[PDB]
Amino acid sequence: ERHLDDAFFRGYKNLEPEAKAQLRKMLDTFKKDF
Amino acid sequence: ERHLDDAFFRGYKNLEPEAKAQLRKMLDTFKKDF
Repeated sequence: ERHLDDAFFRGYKNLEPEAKAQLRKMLDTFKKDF
Repeated sequence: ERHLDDAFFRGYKNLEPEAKAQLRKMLDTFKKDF
């Protein structure tokens, strides 16, 4: 769990800004699906 | 930049595990698109 999550965050921070923005948009889609 | 990213990580950690897995899959899709 924690190691998968911390590696994910490091990978996310290595993405181009436009790709990071798309991951943030996906997160919002999950949050707003209720 | 940093504040958007840190808030994103906190939001990601609050998702259900199955949703977190989908965000990790999206990250891999960006990484493998070269």
